[PDB]
Amino acid sequence: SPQPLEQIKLSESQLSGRVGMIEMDLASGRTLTAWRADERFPMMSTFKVVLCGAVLARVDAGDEQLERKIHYRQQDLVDYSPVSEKHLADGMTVGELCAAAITMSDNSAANLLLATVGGPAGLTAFLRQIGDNVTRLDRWETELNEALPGDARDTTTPASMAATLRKLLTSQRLSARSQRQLLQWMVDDRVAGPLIRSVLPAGWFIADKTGAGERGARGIVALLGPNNKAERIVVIYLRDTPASMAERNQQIAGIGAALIEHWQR
Ligand SMILES: OC[C@H]1O[C@H](O[C@H]2[C@H](O)[C@@H](O)[C@H](OCCCCCCC3CCCCC3)O[C@@H]2CO)[C@H](O)[C@@H](O)[C@@H]1O
Repeated sequence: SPQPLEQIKLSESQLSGRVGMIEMDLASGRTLTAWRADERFPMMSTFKVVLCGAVLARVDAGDEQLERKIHYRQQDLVDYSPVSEKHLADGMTVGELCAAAITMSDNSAANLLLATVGGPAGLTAFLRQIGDNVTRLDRWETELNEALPGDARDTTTPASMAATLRKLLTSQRLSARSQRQLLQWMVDDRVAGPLIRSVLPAGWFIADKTGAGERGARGIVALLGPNNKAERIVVIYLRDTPASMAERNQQIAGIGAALIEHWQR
């Protein structure tokens, strides 16, 4: 594979779309690679990580409990609820909803949680509270994935997302237990985690949340690193490309490959 920056460019050329990327040291926030880092990209399902960060903040504040059981109705369910559709009779705890939203990308679980934090406006306010003045959530699942051209709704920038993730996971804004919890949810992703591990060389750590949207929108926020350590935050977003899912997956994997082969920068 070629150098990270050149692979990224090659992906735009082959996809005919915009790629947004950031590679950042998790512990210090040192930025190694930045491409269209300040350009807007739809967050898609990657927003669920920030959503649960806000939930944990409420738990830390004593205004929420991961144990609190939420009961909902079939009428509250939206497209794709693999976990939540199974507990119409017994409900799910707030903690279970975050696990389902992050590890299975359950959409109803995400909406249920979104309500508890004040809807899209409330999560956006939370973002502003932690110093992210760029990221914004405006809609609920699954409308937030529309990815209309030039539409600023439900977007983030690679730079903003990486900084926010690092804040949630390491800045001690969240309690130690909460930071560890958010990390474990990403470690437990069942949607892309196993697949990624199946292609990662031995010794490489992976934690993540992926997303997909209209007009080729695709994305991943992840922790990656050799020697089995979450050394770096890697955020990659794609938009406005007519390419198949398979090819968009391949291009992202290719950027990952360039990182792996040229890790020491
Ligand atoms: O010298 C480095 C390595 O080169 C290969 O590893 C290959 C691997 O066989 C392939 O499957 C992967 O593509 C997959 C890359 C990861 C896909 C997900 C990437 C994500 C994860 C984090 C966010 C960014 C994107 O590339 C690497 C690097 O060439 C060898 O197989 C391995 O023995 C050797 O250690």
